[PDB]
Amino acid sequence: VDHGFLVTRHSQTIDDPQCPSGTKILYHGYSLLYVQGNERAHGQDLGTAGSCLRKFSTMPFLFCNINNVCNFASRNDYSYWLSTPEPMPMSMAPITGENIRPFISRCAVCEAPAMVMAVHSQTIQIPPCPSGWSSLWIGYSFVMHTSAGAEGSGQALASPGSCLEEFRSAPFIECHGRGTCNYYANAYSFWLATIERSEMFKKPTPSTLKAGELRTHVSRCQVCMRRT
Amino acid sequence: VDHGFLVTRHSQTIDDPQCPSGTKILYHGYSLLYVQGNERAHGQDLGTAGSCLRKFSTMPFLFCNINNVCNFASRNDYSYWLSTPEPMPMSMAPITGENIRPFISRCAVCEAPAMVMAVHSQTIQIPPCPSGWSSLWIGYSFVMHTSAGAEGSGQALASPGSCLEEFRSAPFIECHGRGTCNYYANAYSFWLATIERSEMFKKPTPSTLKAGELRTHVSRCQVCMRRT
Amino acid sequence: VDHGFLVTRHSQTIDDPQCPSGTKILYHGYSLLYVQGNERAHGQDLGTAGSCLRKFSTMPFLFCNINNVCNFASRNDYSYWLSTPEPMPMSMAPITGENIRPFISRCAVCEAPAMVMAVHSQTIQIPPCPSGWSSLWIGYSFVMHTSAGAEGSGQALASPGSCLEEFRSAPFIECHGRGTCNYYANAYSFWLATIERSEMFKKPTPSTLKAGELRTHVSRCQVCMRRT
Amino acid sequence: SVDHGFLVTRHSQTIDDPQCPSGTKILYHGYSLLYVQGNERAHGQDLGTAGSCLRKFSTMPFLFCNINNVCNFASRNDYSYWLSTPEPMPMSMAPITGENIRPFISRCAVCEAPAMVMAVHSQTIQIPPCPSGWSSLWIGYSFVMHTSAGAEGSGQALASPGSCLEEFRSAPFIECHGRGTCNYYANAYSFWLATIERSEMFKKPTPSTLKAGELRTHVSRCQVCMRRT
Amino acid sequence: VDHGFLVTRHSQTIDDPQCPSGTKILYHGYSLLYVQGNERAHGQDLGTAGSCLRKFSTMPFLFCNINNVCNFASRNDYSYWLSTPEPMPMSMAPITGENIRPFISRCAVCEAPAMVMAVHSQTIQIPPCPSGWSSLWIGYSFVMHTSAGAEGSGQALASPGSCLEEFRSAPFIECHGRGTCNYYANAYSFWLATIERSEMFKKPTPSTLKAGELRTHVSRCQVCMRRT
Amino acid sequence: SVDHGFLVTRHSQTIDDPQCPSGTKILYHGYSLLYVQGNERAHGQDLGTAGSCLRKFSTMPFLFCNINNVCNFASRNDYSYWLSTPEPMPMSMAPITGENIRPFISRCAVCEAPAMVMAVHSQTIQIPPCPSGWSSLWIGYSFVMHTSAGAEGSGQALASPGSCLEEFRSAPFIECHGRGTCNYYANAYSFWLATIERSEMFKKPTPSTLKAGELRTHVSRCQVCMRRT
Ligand SMILES: [Cl-]
Ligand SMILES: [Cl-]
Ligand SMILES: [Cl-]
Ligand SMILES: [Cl-]
Ligand SMILES: [Cl-]
Ligand SMILES: [Cl-]
Ligand SMILES: [Cl-]
Ligand SMILES: [Cl-]
Ligand SMILES: [Cl-]
Ligand SMILES: [Cl-]
Ligand SMILES: [Cl-]
Ligand SMILES: [Cl-]
Repeated sequence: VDHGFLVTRHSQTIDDPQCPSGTKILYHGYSLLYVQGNERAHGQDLGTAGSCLRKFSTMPFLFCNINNVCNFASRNDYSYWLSTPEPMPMSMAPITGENIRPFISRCAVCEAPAMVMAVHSQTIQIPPCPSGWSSLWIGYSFVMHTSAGAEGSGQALASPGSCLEEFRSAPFIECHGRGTCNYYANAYSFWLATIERSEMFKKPTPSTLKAGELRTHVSRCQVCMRRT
Repeated sequence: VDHGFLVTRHSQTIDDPQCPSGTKILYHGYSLLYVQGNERAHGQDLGTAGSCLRKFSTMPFLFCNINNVCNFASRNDYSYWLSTPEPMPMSMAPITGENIRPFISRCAVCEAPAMVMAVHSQTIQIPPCPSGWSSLWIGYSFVMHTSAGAEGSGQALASPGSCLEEFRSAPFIECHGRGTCNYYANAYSFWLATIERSEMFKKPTPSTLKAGELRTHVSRCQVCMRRT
Repeated sequence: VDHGFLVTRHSQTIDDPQCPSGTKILYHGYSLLYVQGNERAHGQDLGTAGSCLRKFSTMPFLFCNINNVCNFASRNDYSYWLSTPEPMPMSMAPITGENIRPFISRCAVCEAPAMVMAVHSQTIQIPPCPSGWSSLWIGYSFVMHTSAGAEGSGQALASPGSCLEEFRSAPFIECHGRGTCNYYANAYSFWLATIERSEMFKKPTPSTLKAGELRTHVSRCQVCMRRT
Repeated sequence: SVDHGFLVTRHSQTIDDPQCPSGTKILYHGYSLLYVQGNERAHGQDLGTAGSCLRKFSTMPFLFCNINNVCNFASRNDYSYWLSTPEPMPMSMAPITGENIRPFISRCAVCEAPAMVMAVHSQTIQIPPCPSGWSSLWIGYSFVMHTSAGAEGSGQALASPGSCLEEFRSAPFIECHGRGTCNYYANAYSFWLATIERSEMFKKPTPSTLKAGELRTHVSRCQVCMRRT
Repeated sequence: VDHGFLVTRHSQTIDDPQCPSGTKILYHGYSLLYVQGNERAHGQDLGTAGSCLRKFSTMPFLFCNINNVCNFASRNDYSYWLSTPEPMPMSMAPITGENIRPFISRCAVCEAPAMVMAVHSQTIQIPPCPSGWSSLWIGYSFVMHTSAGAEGSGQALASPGSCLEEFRSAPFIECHGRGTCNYYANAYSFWLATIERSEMFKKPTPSTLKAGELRTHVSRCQVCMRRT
Repeated sequence: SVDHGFLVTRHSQTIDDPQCPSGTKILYHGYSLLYVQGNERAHGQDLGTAGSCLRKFSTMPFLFCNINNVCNFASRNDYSYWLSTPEPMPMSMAPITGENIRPFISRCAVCEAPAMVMAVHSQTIQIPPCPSGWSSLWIGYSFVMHTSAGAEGSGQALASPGSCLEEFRSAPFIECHGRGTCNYYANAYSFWLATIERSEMFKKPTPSTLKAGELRTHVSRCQVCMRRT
């Protein structure tokens, strides 16, 4: 008996990701991370179908007031999408129109025969799946993010959405109602850090890491599914 | 075998909603959207039992400090509830006492034999349920809301709570610890917008819509349950 | 057939909690409530495995910027953990190193045969589980919390995380990247309040409560699992 | 008598330049800037000071720069806010652009004064008298703060002429964007000092909801005054 | 020639403060610190006449919307006033009506012959006035404050408002539109700290201070006027 | 002539003391404080006022007290922000501590003036002339606001000398912490008044992204002026 358990997967590229072994495709879409309306951020759990929308837009929502008037793309609102490895233009100027497409991640919504969860090692080692559970994928421990106005959202640490397959310092792009997208200097990604068991309660040693050593302090994860 | 999957439904009226096809009643209540304490908003997923409380109050919570003192209805805190089609009084003054009753939406918490999800078309078209899933209800794509201090919360786009059966410009009412409720000019509802496939990457065309044309730009949704 | 449903339980003590009736242990850990990075709070549902981390740290995360530079414990960021009955030191000075250990709650992540939920009475009386659901535990209705910058997070009222077995005016402690933990005067806990059925729509009667009468206005809850 | 260079700014709340009040002299005119909002953070100008009077209007009067030595102008989602005129919203209620913005923007004068200038507030429907030895520049209504997008905003110093607006307006300011649009939005709030009777100071305030024809019954009055020399 | 320079003084008691030597009285009032409307704080400079209102109220302002409707004391807004040495009631419950009077500070707005400024020692010693400037009063260096929502305001360090004559850990009280006032556990005062010249560019030594030793780390100030 | 005690503060944006402008005399020197952030809320000092000039630097120049009569100094996660020098970030990009912080911190002078001091802004690349009867103190770039941690920050009064920085810097301030560290962070933004053409005031602004070598092509100029006596 298939009960309709769900798992969402994000390619972090322009390609449709395959559903992991033992699961089946329902539909593909574009990777929505969060929206920002009237300055207030609201995010989707990356492990859930709500992060996977059939249609992209820089402005995928509208707002309505108590006077029964609705406004679409008519203020200063934002959308944020998981992004591909596509580099910023040399100009560093905002991206518009069809030029936006190579920057947006794709996703799969998959039906699973059992419950799906994430486990985190908090080390450079891959955490094993709990006894009785098999592996769907391995990745990096993704916890939260901020951009405009230091607003943002985050992930549930037991959800597959907290286990991104590709580590990226800049895993999302910012888009506006006016039709532009860009990366901005205030965009932060937050990842679970590595911790040695002996050192749990001791003062953390501050570290600043550069390209080539970023993942030396990033926790690893595995997305697992109950064997039936 | 029943595993205890749940779905919550909101009437957006004074009457109890009926449980959708193939599900059974657990209990009814009043439709809690969010609370705001010490200026900070915290919302409930409208698809979960947490948005359905047995008892209403303008102040359904209290707060406690590190000095072991608790305070109930003794500051400037808020509660927010899904509302009915009841219009504002002519006076536009705050509503009190038994006069609040006609304004508050009812809900049903129902047990389901399988997982329940929402899908969104992002068009005026009704999106079909995935193959193998049956229809529970059809509605309008509800994403987030803001009120006092531009604080608020939103819905999980995979949850039944992101699919409201009646579109309303003003779908919720603001209540206070002091016992008053009202609609305020800064109350905003946010809904997923309609997008044309060929125009996904193009600049959104701004639109200001009035009564009669509001739903011409509102995404449709369907709530679905795996057939067993 | 075991589908891999999950329930997380928090001892609110230095000891591992036992898995509730009819469930089995997956792993134990420390009780993570929320994190705060670049001043923005992000919480974990206390009913989910995300609130149960194998390894403690005052700084369990790092951040990365668009210039491919990551920083660990190198700004002014926070972590928050459910706490034990351990009193503040007489000095009221921040706690460091091994002295932190007696303050941090433990958790168990447990595999269940069926779905788990919480129900709330909104009275001093115990709410019964729905028919066909078995009792896992009884507690107090925990909704929301705030600390530094009045930032915080909250619980899903349908989740076991909204049902804490021991009432505490101060149920959580604040930790910092610099390695210190403490209770601060601005730490607030929010709980569901008691409501009389006949008085639902009436003006709430304000009340200030001291030690000995704190629980007289705190809603009770029960955590329930579908009988299979 | 030495002129030390005391300043007072006046706002017409119309498309026409205001005149400098009696006993003061014009320095320059401009447009009435209320506040700006960059990276979601509001920062306001005291309406009594020359900082609220800019020579050139724009929907985007500022740019931002980052630690990587890159600056961006009108290239995100930032705002500017200006005191507005009696011009009504178009019936479409759609954002205003280009030259259609001009009728909505208030004008200002920066004036040199021979002495210090202050505002006083009655907290009644009556005009408060100037202090002994001070003469009147203008009368108006007690303006304290305002909010718009994200409930961000700013306010006035109650001793400043900026807290004393000559025309009462439920909606005294308009919102503009980097993209070139301006509009009134349903979340735009103006805050004014209320009328308080001396007998009711330490009594529970009586809640009141007021409509057109009735609004100013609860709005505090003010006078802007200048020391006689 | 008297040019009309102003200085405002706060008694921090129920008594009218006297205008300092060389100055003359214009009027007296009650000490307004800040207001909070639609959750946004806006403060008055304590050295200026704007912090001295003729009439007290728990709600000294109203708000108006774009529909030409104004609301007075009809939501959840705040006012904050400098307070007296009057202790919190034993009950710790909100204070109403005439009972508020013993808690509210008084002020004087005074005309001065010349400019007035504050200087700060950043030591426990009184800083001398600049040469050519004479003393108005001495005090403690007051910088900022926070209360509900961790909103607040602060003082200009060149203003007499940054130099409070009486040190208080809780120098202000919180009032509400509903007519209640109280001290709350999240109310913070911030003061300039004592810094020794040779320790300026060293790691600050953390310190937690109790009653009897609070002022050992509080910077002193003097308010001065140019001799003419 | 009677000296009434008008004040003007100047910031070197270097480790050298700035000189008081001609016509003014020194009161004292110090370090350039921009703003503080306590319990996550920012509060700034007007850079034109003596409040922005503290005798003694510290990474933590304040403490906080609670209603239980307990005060805490450098015992949470609070911040201070200071105007900075041309000193580059170290190659490691790691937090700076101890005496190594000194090369990064700007110095300031508090000066007594015989008359009122103001700023004017051109909103072009040209220097705006002082008003009639006002003499020049310095020229600079129009600085309006700034943000850092939590997108909190503060700004300048556009009539104040604080809105007129003598040296343009994309990163004009550094962030320090109660724990004793300072650094530049990727989210630190500076906001400057932009150049506006008179013919383009009401038109849609043209978006621009500028790199090193062209940053100042869109930054407004200013002059700080003093009334002649
Ligand atoms: Cl928009
Ligand atoms: Cl940027
Ligand atoms: Cl309340
Ligand atoms: Cl309203
Ligand atoms: Cl840190
Ligand atoms: Cl504290
Ligand atoms: Cl912009
Ligand atoms: Cl609107
Ligand atoms: Cl109110
Ligand atoms: Cl409290
Ligand atoms: Cl600190
Ligand atoms: Cl950084």
